[PDB]
Amino acid sequence: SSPAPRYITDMSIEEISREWYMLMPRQKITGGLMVKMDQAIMDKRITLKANFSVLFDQLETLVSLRAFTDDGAIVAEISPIPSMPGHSTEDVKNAIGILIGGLEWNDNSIRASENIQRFAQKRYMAR
Amino acid sequence: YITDMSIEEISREWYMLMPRQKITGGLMVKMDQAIMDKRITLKANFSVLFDQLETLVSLRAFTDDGAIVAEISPIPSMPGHSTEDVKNAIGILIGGLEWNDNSIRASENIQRFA
Amino acid sequence: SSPAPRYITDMSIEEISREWYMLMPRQKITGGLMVKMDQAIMDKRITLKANFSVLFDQLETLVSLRAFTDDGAIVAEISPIPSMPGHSTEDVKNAIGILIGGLEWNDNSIRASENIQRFAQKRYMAR
Amino acid sequence: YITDMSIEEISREWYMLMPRQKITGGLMVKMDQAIMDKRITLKANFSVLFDQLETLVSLRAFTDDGAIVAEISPIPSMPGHSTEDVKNAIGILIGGLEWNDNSIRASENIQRFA
Repeated sequence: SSPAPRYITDMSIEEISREWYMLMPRQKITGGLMVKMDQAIMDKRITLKANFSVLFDQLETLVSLRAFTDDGAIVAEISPIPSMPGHSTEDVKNAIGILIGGLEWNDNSIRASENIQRFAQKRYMAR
Repeated sequence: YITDMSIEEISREWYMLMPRQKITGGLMVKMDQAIMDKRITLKANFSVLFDQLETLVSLRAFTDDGAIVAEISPIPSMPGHSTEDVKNAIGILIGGLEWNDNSIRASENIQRFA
Repeated sequence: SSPAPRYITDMSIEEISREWYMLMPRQKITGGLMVKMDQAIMDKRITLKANFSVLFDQLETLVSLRAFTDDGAIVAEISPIPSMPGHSTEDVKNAIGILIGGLEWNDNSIRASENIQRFAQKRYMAR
Repeated sequence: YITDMSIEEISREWYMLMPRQKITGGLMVKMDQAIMDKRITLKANFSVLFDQLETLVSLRAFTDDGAIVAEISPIPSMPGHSTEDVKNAIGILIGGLEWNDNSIRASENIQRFA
């Protein structure tokens, strides 16, 4: 196999480029990565999808991991902080851990894409 | 009759994480106390008698991405209300929302008729 | 009567000087006045007390108005913003209005001292 | 046996405006999701077996003014737990609280034995 960076995608160029929004914006920095999530989302199934480069079967550089509800809306993202030095593997694992932990606080159920697996009361209806 | 909102928008079910309500005259004001630091846009559907809001059917408060975070509407089983109730309810909602550092803008129709 | 400033008090020097705290801090500025309140307080009776100067039966300058729960804890305050020009009567009336409105959002019941009258689900028990 | 908390502190009833819970092993983690931007101090009462936390009775999270905003404690009807459950519950609580921009400090006893 080649030891050089190879680009892996879960997301199309629309999905990774999409402007998305948080009803209740929260964020956490870990190393060179920024984690953002919408604290309003609850009781949903959430799918993690990522675009990233690998070296030999292992994620090296994350471009973006985004969290999707079944309707295809984006509710969270892990992305590099531009002013920081490139992130470590520890940063990625930590970032995914806190994203999952954050989302499960609200009884969301998380699943990760195959690429990720391989290479890396609460509300009241008005009336 | 003025319609800032589509049928889908006024009919949409919506939820509050921290539900709070105030009643004024025949109007109920519901707002999600959990919402903070958002630009909020007020849109309303209501009748106009000559040149002033007469009967309010619904005023809903929207984030830039279209999430509903509050509503003023008649109490279903006791809907009778006045233009005064409406003015009061709006002041109440705007004050509630601004306490959580949200910024409010009203539709052109609301500014004009209310 | 004298037309010159006269000092009226609802609060002792301990009460007006007390450092106090907000579990959920909120604030609103109106003119030359700052209004702070603890958004966590609910379903309580709240008493407004103020120290201020009057000219002839009318409040002129507010030093501090503080909101007290029956146990004597402070849960809100209206006070002058030091960097601003002295506030107007309109500011005081507006500040009291938003304090009361803010507190009643949480089903608190407000009463005001005699001096003020004269001169001026929601939570779940763990388990 | 270590006691960061007094009898009053551990026995105090407390409430959440936005209640959230996670269970890990025999431990329940409850936290008020509405609390933000606070310095939070963790205090715990627990047994020590030689030189490590053995059994957790209660860990509670306090604001500077002594308000309780979260708790780790055994599920009353199924309290059996391990030192591992405790380490997990603490990571969970700290993460939950930090998501809302709270800053965490742990008692000297917690740092030492946990």
